[PDB]
Amino acid sequence: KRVTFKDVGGAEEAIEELKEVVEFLKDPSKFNRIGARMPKGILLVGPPGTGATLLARAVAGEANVPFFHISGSDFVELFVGVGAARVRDLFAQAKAHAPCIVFIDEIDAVGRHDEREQTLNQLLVEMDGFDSKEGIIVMAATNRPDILDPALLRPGRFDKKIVVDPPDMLGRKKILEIHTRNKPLAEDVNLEIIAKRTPGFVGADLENLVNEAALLAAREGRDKITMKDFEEAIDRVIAGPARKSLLISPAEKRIIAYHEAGHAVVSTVVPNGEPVHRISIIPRGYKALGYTLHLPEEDKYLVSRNELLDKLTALLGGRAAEEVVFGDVTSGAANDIERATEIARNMVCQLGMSEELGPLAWGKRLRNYSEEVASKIDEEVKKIVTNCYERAKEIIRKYRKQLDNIVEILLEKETIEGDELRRILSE
Amino acid sequence: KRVTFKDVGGAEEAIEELKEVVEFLKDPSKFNRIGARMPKGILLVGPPGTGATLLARAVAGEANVPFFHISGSDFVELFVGVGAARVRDLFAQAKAHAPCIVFIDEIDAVGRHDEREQTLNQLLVEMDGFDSKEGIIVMAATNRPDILDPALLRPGRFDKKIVVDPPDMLGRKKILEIHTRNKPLAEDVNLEIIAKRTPGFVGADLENLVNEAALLAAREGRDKITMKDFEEAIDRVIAGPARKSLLISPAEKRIIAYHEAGHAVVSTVVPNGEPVHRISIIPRGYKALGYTLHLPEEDKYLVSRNELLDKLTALLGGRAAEEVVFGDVTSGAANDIERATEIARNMVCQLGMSEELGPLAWGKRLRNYSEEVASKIDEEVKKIVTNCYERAKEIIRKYRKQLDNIVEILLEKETIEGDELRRILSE
Ligand SMILES: CC(C)C[C@H](CC(=O)NO)C(=O)N[C@@H](Cc1ccc2ccccc2c1)C(=O)N[C@@H](C)C(N)=O
Ligand SMILES: CC(C)C[C@H](CC(=O)NO)C(=O)N[C@@H](Cc1ccc2ccccc2c1)C(=O)N[C@@H](C)C(N)=O
Ligand SMILES: [Zn+2]
Ligand SMILES: [Zn+2]
Repeated sequence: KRVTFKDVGGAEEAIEELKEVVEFLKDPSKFNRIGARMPKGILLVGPPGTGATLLARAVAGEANVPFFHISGSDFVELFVGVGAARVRDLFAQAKAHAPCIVFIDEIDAVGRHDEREQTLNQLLVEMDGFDSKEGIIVMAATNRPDILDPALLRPGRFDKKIVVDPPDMLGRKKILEIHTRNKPLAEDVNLEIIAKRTPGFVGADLENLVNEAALLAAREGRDKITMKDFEEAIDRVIAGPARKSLLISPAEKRIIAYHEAGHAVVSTVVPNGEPVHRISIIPRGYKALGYTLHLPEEDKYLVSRNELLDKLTALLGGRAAEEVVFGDVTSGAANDIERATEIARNMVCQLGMSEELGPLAWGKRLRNYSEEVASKIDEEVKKIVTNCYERAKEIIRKYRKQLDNIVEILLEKETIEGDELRRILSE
Repeated sequence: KRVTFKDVGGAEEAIEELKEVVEFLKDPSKFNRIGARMPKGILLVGPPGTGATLLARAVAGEANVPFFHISGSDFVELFVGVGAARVRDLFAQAKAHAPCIVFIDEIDAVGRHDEREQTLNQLLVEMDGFDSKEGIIVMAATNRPDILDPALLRPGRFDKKIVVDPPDMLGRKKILEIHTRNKPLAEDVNLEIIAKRTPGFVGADLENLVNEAALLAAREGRDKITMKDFEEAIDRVIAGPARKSLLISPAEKRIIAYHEAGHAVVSTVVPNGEPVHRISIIPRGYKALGYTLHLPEEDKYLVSRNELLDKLTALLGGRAAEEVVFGDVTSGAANDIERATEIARNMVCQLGMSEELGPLAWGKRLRNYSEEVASKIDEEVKKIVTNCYERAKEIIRKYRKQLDNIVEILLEKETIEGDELRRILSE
């Protein structure tokens, strides 16, 4: 089926770069005429499923030009001479159908110590063989850009790369819409929230998510995939399934509840938190007794000192709540404490966010500073973490009653949504 | 013989995940119809004997569907071409009997540099060969998940893993019951206590335990396996046989007695101990002159500061008793002291359990803190260990008489049960 850029999501940078290619394909003369020479080989780099093959097709379809799809894993295991013969044929079929695009999927499988030499070299000859002015352009995709023989990277061949960057929230939204074209979605499904909740997800991750939501609905023999299926599909993909197996005693469930309710309260009360999306007391995957999902609302590229101080306080909210409520803190907060200490070090040692130490990068060449500076760093780190801690305990003391309500609900229902949470904290 | 999930123990998480598979097998259409695609290859990961083959069979038997058991060690040593031919045959027999399950035991023996290439690749073709909608699903087991060729792990093949986690106490209980189906057990046999006493044990460990108890009863030509056989089988499996060979002088036997009675008293007296199950003065395995078994009663996932302080005191009980009773401490407590120092460091450096040092993770990047902080850590570590020590010596001084009774009994009988121990400490 024909494909254009409207069928690829979240790769705007790469598509803009590829827009010139489309033009060169559409009308080679416009370049040839003034000596603007095109690359003979373009290499798209990124993890599998980022649509690096879809993009190729999208570039041909966007200039209404032939597209010859080939795989670099097909040439592995071929008979002596067969691997080289296939390549010679492909390009012969390209020159005739030119202008066109010649794609080579999983190229790092061929461009990598025997017959693989003949096929690779044969490629190197075909590259050196065709005329770029003919409007012919070879592409290739590879999440394995280092395994490639440096010969293919030499001027005249694959001497250009177009970077295929991971999608932002809006790019993830479009990728979901696309993977959702032929799926029965319930009306309660909000792809914007699912996109918000999958930062770091690429196209192939997003496609798997959609499948996981379908496996979830199919499991219950249902005909529409629902917001529940998506939200649960995200949680499973990230933090594994839901270990409703293990037996947690009532006392430990209280501590877990308080701990989690602690994060959520402090996170909400504090000025710069990302809003809480959900609190769960349900164990998930490899040792994760509870957690608090946030729902971002941004796409921010800078972070401020106050925002990190607020995030630090929230990270200490769990333990603060334990201390204040039970007196006897548990090992549960170890990861919180390590995450918090790590932020403070970074503020003090890289971001120039302590007044004592100044706008200096201490560290990096590894530790390269005196013992006197080392103790000032620790002192500053301790003092930041400690203040955010007291500040968390004060939020706990002040919202004790609503904190109590929140763990009471959580112990009964195991989950509470952020709206309900904001509602309980507003008197 | 037919098998279901009722015949596999302690793998509830994995079985819940596998419940979808069962359904997909039962009625493929329910998925196919809305595009919920299944994995073609599922990989179960875990140590040998965790019933990863039993589970496969359990998934087929739970959907009343054919099961083709194959071994990956059978294809090693095969003639040129034979290894690939076997694979082609297996799947041919699967498509016809579909829906079904195709299992491949010890897959890491084939999916790992000659004929093993043909057989492996032939597998990679058969995978890419069958239709998932047909209701066909390939599984495989491997405690060696890293030795596997990354090709098998690529989407379209073994691109899913279901984690087979080690059983809790209740899971161990069921595994024992199952391995105890066809064994003559005395009435005095309590599988719950044996399950409690084998934390960390997996299915194959539990099966060996049961055998070891049988070897113990057979040795005395008896017809019923007794609680004695089980308890002794545990002690042998963990700490080796009982070295009733070596000759320990009366004076050293006293110190050993006091030392052990020390642990047990302090452990019992202190609020958070796990209850003592048994004290033995009988040497066992590689340099272990005495020891105190505890019988847990929980399945706890959090540990508190007070619980670690109590455990620390108990760990110092042995040496406390030596100091108080003899004046001249021995090298015996070296491992106790190292274990205790290790807990204190961890409380102070990871768990945020000292007030001076705050809820900071010091360490981890290795030591990355000033000399000033290093001395505060040591000072806090020393002060924790020292207080738990004085506290242990005070428990020794206060229960001196019952401590005396306990070593007197121990020197005569060499073993005392926890009930008797609790009885002697209650006036
Ligand atoms: C309320 C808390 C438990 C919630 C906490 C996560 C949290 O901050 N949510 O807000 C959590 O789930 N921790 C886990 C995992 C873990 C990882 C490393 C550790 C290192 C040292 C000590 C304990 C550690 C525990 C745990 O404790 N897991 C238990 C099962 C364990 N590992 O035994
Ligand atoms: C009453 C105690 C003896 C009981 C103690 C265990 C205990 O805490 N039970 O509560 C014990 O059995 N220790 C063993 C093994 C060991 C291991 C490492 C050592 C390092 C330094 C010094 C002595 C070490 C001894 C021993 O001492 N074994 C003797 C045979 C040895 N190794 O010569
Ligand atoms: Zn936490
Ligand atoms: Zn000891």
